[PDB]
Amino acid sequence: MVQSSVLGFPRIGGQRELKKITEAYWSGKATVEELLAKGKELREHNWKLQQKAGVDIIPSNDFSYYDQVLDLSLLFNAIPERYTKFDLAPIDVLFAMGRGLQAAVTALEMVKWFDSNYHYVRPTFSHSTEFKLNTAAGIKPVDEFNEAKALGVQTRPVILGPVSYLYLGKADKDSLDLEPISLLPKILPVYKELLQKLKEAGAEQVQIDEPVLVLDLPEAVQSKFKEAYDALVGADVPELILTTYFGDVRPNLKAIENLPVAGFHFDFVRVPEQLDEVASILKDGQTLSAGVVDGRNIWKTDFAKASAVVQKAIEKVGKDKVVVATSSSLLHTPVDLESETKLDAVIKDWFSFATQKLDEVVVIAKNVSGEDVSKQLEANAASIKARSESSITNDPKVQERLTTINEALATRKAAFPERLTEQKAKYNLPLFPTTTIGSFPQTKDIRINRNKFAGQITAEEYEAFINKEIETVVRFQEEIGLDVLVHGEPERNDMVQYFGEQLNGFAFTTNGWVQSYGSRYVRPPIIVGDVSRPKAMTVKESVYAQSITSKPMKGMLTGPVTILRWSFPRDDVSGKIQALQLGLALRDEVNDLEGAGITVIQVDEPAIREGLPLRAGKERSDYLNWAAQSFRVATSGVENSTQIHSHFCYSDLDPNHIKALDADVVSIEFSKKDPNYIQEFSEYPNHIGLGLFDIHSPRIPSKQEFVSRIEEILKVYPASKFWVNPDCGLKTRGWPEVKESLTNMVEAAKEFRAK
Ligand code: MET
Ligand SMILES: [Zn+2]
Repeated sequence: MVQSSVLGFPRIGGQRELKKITEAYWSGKATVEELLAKGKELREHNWKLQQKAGVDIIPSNDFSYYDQVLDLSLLFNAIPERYTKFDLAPIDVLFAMGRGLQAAVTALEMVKWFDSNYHYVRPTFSHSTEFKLNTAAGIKPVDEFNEAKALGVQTRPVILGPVSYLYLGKADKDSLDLEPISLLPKILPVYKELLQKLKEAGAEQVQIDEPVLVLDLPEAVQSKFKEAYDALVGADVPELILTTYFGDVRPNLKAIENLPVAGFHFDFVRVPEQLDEVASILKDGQTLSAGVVDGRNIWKTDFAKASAVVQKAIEKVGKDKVVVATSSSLLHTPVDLESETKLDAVIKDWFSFATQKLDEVVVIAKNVSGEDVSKQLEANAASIKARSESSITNDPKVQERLTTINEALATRKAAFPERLTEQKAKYNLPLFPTTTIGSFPQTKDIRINRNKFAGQITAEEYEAFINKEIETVVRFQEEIGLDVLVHGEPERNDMVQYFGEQLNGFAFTTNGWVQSYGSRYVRPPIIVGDVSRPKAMTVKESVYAQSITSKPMKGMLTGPVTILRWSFPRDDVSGKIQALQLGLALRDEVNDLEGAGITVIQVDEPAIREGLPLRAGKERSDYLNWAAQSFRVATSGVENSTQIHSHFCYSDLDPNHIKALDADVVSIEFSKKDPNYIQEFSEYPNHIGLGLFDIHSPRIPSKQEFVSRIEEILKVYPASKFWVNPDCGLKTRGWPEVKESLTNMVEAAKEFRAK
């Protein structure tokens, strides 16, 4: 009998109860006792759901009030001094590290979890760090194991392992020379103690996550697995199941071929082809947990194919040594498809969210065990086939159009220098031209009226209000003398869904929420089939903004890679194909914008780095090519005098890739730290605006501040190539904050314009 296994369950709650309670606590409306009661109710509900579905191996310690990695830092005392000097109880030290503490001290760094859409709080270490078990704070993994046990639910605790935990951390400000992994001998005793305590509580297995094995690791890091696991394994601890996800472990196979662990988990959804080689290092007795139900997307699993993978594993190691698992934690998928009331039922048939993936791992397990689940198999096969044959999935018009992609469709009519000559004649922009990135402070009035349009006012009262906001922002920008204006984006809720809703090939949920960080959740669009654009998406509001000013107005688009990476993608065609269809769809929008008089156009690609393949090699370089190419397919059709802008949230984004876009103008976050980067673009003729000030702050920089910053840039970068702008948009800043800061930026550029 083959077991089923789930690596973690999302904890936000089917109605977002976790968000409600944590925010009500942070605001001082709910007591800490209320908060902890609601956590217990969620964990119980989630454990019963998995038990009820028949899952054999059910996780604990996967729950968190903010972030699981941060919960480990509390547990092991990786807690910087600054957070400890306030009388704060453990849970509020937690929240302080997580989100900062204001009283009449900044949060720890937020980082993407691999190429997922989740962020974790970076483990931060100093020379002074003393690892030890922090027990007056309760021992969360023990407490939560014990809680499930009193429910009648035996669970498998999940903890991030010692190499991954250190390796993903970073040295604190006061210890810039410290190599986190050099702390391994100090943290291993604390892991051991924790594993002893879990065994004593009755845990017989622990899932110990070492996802850094899917990354490119130095040799001196790969050797630490033997060291760490030799020290942890023994008769006084539970059996350990070393768990990897999101990629390929084979280049690191030498590091784990001789570990004393009880078993391994691999992700055969992202990398099925690694099966033969990873199965070959299993020793006699070790188990193999085959990750075959996707923890990061929402498609109903193909039971035939998934069962074949499991069956290849069984054939290599034996049926008693194989487990059917989710590929990763279901943290990355929404809680429950049954909450969806709007979706067309034919589409819904193609989906499974977290709750449904529970039933899927059970059916697959039973199937390879030899139970008769014929009816589930046939129902599953019929769903798979309905999707594969649907007209939604396959649009011939879109397929034809893909056949037209080439270098020439992705190249501007003439090269930058000739384009510059025509753009200078057309706009006559001054030296140190000033502009912004797009969004302005979101007037409570407008966001009220948004909520009101959603019947209490009709479309035109909606138009008129959107339009007055635009006017306000435009007039504002004229007043302070900015050179290239924006419209403020008041009509836009979300930079991805705003486009997705206007594109063929997308579906949307009402409740398909996934945790992004702390209590902040996203509801991604779903790409269900071939993407195309039936009609103008942005033209109306850009035309209006350009009609009320003689300054040039930027149109504003979200790029193709970002739409792809912030949506749930199709799992039946590649990322590249999706991004190219989206590039072609945006190409039609660019055409319409340009035809209507909108001849300065910005494309925003904040998720470009997020999709970077986790290892170096062919896949990574292919990605960078197709990512730049889909941007070029969107933007390359325009006239030479049309000025194309590209905006990037990442600093220290790959200069080669920036160059590969051949945008007329590039804006980048740079208000943070090292000058060699600016030097990277000095022979590159196209223009660049190194973002001068942190948007995420609220503090007004002086004029002289702005000035000293340029002269650092100009000692590396030519003034003829240089734009002046903020780091990103100002959606989240305050109006008086914004008015003084922009006025200041402009007057600085004007003084440089004069001098
Ligand atoms: C996060 S990049 C998106 C930029 C967008 N145009 C803004 O200014 O809000
Ligand atoms: Zn940005």
